Amino acid sequence: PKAKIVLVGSGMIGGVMATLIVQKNLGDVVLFDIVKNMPHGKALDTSHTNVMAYSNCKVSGSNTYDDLAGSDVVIVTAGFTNRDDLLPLNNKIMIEIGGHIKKNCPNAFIIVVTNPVDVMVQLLHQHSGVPKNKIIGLGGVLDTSRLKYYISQKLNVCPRDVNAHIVGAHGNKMVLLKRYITVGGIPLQEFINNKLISDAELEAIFDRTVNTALEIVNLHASPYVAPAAAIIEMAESYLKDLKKVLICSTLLEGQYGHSDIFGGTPVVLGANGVEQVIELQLNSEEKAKFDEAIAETKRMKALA
Amino acid sequence: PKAKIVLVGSGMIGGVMATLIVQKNLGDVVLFDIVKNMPHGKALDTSHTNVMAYSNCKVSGSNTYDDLAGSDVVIVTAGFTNRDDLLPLNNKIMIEIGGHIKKNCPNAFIIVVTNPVDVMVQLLHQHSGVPKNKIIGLGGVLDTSRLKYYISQKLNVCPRDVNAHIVGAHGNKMVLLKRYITVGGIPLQEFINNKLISDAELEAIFDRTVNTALEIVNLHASPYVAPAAAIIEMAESYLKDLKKVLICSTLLEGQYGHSDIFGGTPVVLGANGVEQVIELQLNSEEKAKFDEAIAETKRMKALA
Amino acid sequence: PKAKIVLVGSGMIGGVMATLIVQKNLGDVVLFDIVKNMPHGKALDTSHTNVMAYSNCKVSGSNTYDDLAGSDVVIVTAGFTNRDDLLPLNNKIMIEIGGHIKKNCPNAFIIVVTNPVDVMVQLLHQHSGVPKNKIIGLGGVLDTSRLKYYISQKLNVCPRDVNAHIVGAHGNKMVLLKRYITVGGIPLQEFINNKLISDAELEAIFDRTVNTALEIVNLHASPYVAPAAAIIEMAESYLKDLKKVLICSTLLEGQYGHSDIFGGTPVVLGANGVEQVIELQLNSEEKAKFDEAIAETKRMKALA
Amino acid sequence: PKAKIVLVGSGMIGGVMATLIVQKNLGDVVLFDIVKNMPHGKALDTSHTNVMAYSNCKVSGSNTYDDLAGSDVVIVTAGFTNRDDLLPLNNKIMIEIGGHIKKNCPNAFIIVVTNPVDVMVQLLHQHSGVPKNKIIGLGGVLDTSRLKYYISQKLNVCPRDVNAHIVGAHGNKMVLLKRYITVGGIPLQEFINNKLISDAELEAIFDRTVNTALEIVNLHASPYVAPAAAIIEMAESYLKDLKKVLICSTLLEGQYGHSDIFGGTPVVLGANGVEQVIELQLNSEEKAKFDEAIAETKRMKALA
Repeated sequence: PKAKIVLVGSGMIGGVMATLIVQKNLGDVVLFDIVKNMPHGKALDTSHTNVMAYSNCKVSGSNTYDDLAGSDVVIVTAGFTNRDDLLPLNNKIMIEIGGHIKKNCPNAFIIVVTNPVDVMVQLLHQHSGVPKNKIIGLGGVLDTSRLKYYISQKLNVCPRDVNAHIVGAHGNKMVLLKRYITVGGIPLQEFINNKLISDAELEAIFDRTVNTALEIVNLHASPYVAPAAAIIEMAESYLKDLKKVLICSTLLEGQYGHSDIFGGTPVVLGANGVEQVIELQLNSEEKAKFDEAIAETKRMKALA
Repeated sequence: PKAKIVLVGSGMIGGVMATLIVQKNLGDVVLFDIVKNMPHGKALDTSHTNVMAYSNCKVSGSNTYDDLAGSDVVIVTAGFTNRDDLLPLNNKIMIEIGGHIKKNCPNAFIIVVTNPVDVMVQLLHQHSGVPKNKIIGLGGVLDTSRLKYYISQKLNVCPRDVNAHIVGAHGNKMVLLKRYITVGGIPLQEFINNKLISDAELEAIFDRTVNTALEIVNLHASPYVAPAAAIIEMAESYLKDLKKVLICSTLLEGQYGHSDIFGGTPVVLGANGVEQVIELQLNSEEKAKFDEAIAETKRMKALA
Repeated sequence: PKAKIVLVGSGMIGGVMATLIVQKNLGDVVLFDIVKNMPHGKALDTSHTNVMAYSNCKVSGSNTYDDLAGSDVVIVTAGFTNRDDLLPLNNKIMIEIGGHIKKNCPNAFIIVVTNPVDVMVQLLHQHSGVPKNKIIGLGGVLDTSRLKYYISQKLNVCPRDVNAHIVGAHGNKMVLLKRYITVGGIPLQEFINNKLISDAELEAIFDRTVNTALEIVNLHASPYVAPAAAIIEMAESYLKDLKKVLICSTLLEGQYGHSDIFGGTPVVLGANGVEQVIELQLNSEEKAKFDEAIAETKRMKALA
Repeated sequence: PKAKIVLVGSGMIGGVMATLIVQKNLGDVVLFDIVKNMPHGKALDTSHTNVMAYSNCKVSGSNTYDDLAGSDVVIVTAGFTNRDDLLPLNNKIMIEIGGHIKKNCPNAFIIVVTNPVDVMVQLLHQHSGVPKNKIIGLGGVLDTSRLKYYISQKLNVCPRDVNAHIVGAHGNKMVLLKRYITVGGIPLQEFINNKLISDAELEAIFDRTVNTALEIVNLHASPYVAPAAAIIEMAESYLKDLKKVLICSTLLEGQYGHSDIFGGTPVVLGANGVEQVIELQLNSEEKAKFDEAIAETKRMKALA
């Protein structure tokens, strides 16, 4: 019957995801964490919103890895966050989690959030043994939400009506594709030609998109709501078989001249997991930038 | 408090609109019609769905034009449907309705559905005296829903993820812009280059889009659900101040080289009605087609 | 993946159900009917609302009974509508439909609408061979929606906040239980004691509830929106495993002193179909009325 | 146009409320707090979910009280949390906030969360000068959500289908009314008679309801999701004119033999704020308990 969604890590992102799953009645939720009892407390709190939301999703905490058994969807946020130093430690967490996925829920659809996400997703893919269409990493949905939002406020249009592509990787080497931005399905260049938005404003918006997490932390907060909603958009596309075109970290098998590595690109998410991998027909200049993102991913992969 | 939505015409489209307004809790509804008591029957039926939908919208019928008083939104579907012969008769209906709008609800936001919509909308604009940003006609949201749906089924992606533009007019001279079709924000030409869809399939989809109403009637049905949902998407964008980019019939003041006439183009719909009129930067070939659509509109305008 | 919902009968109720399923993204829909091509026309129209609704449900028509194969949910509205004369004819339709359910989708959850529903549901249960927890008839959700709505308008409270029970059967012998009416969970008698509503107003509301279909038809309309939304509330409770307490026609095995017959009572609808049959602890006066409803059901059963 | 919702206090409850308002597209949000820049960080994060949620709500932070100007709805969570010692300090915060409400948004609808809520709500009512129908305190929606949820899990029914009343005050002296609990509109005593639930289980559920916040904190968490969703259910009932029957802290003018004090009771919330105050017809035993709750409120009022 209902989907079982196990959230491996019950921190701030985990809490908002659980909240949103009950709001949308997506399925039973398990808030798993290594910290004793905390996930039970959050689960209990969150379970009462079933009344207000008119839903019927069980929300429970867990301090045991075998509660992954029966998982339809597994969302990994667990991990430590000399950033390079944390690579091996987080690799160890992916290993342990991957062994339990292979044993307890080999058919689950896996979403990795732990940073560097393009690295951690491939590690978990390797340690869990799941098919390449059943594991993705969060990146482009979150990154493009900022880009799309900022442009929509300049243009005074509904945020969803702006569409944009950010590829290669999550993080500071993300590749923003100015050429692939649209507003109500209309190329953004038309709005630049009409002076509704300038290139210089768009340049500032790009830098702000790239540095948004830093901007939030400099304001004495931490990004967890947008990330959680972006993760749930991806999870919901799988569970409801929406087949939405969402930019995620996925195994590259030749696209962009790249193989044996995970990178961000538009994919189609449906009941079969990653049903399609869409390769944008980038020019040599966008390609060069894509290469830089992949190289940084490889560099960090080599230290894990 | 709640918005008051008066539906002038309580036929099949009127019935589905009332259904959808209660489903979405948009506002109180008045089902108005010249036919005695029928709108009361439909309203009564529809009023009970408040229980199932968890909403609180009053739904009442009306056989009196002064029930337009206080209208926030007015949706006109009333009219007869030698098609040219009906022009003057439907003009007479717009006149009568327009006099009551001027008198009873001059500040209402008006959506005209009655065909030929690009003609009837301008007539009602003239007889009602409302500002040009407060009256639009249904066209492109409905026409592009077919185009977007058909392409999404070939491509196996979520229907909303395909975006397309159909301009000029509603009806057989609608202008389909192949160049402005995107899939997940990605130009459709990329999918044609990749052989995921061919030009010949797209040619068949275009003809099917243009002839969809005829196709439904040849199948012994009549199009009323899609039209109703498209009308409600437009009405909801106004009421909730969504500022969605929606293609509607609106007064052209120079765009595309055209003035003093209504034609379909992407507009932004928010709390100020038509907040923006977006002029696509068409080439001479798309422009020529746009001209043909406007000329047919003018031809029928001259017979009303 | 997605649920497959087959609507056996593609008339007015069928059309609104298909509309609501796409609105709520419930599953793929098959509009089946004996009439050539009409279900194809309605399906086509309805399929375009996927764009406006942000959903991804396939909507197709069918003139073939084997399209029931794979059905998760089957909703029967097909039938002719000297009312006693139609009993055998509608029994013949249930027979034919029941043989195809047994052959094509024996594990489907079945909702019968065809009138007299308490009769037709048992007939289809017998001819289809499905388990008693997998077949129900529409009655109390629809009947109580009117009662709950009318009281909420007198009391000026949200319609869903009024709860009421109507049992025994659908139709003119429905049993309205004044004692089981609540407002925000508070006994209705308190509001009568406070003079917020009188017994005489409630008496008029009861008669109006019983005669609502007649009232709609006397107003030159026909009840199909409320029935459709009530059917979808029931279907959605099954599909999403909501476990909502909904009053439906179900097999009585001793409740109310009655066996081997279908009658309306509160049931719990979840992933296991009818998970619970709730027997209200009626007094002898409510019981007598319940008996009269069952006797009329038996009388019509004997003529089929 | 859109409602302006000012959240005075941008902590954990404030963050979830902002999240839920964008999810439901309720209106523009201001996250106000005395802490420098933090509300800006949370607002920024939360603003990006407009893309994922298909909504268009502005979300901004504020460190200035005059941003209350134009507020339609104001939700107060600000305050320190020898508990008696904090009374005067929180009274000082209500004073300051109340002066700004009177000056900047005298027509706003106010929801107070700060504890002891039944005390703080009356203080803010007095310092802000707003009409008694325009200020309420959070209590019963939150408290009954636990009670309703726990019973629904024992009974295996949808959480919303259980309705219950907790009155008098929020906090340890809350009055749980066993007599006013229903399941699908059916008295809970019927389920006790049928042995579906026992009195002893219900006794444990009552104690758990009363001690839920303590239970969450003993589990190393803190209650903020349920409280936030309960606050939003109340705010949404006002904004959308739902007229839902919700138990809130409101000015008592004679009900239950009590005056000049705020206490929890079912109220109707619509566009006119508190449209109705429903007085339950309690017996002398429930009344005695209600008195104890009011006395504790008065005791703490006298120390502020």
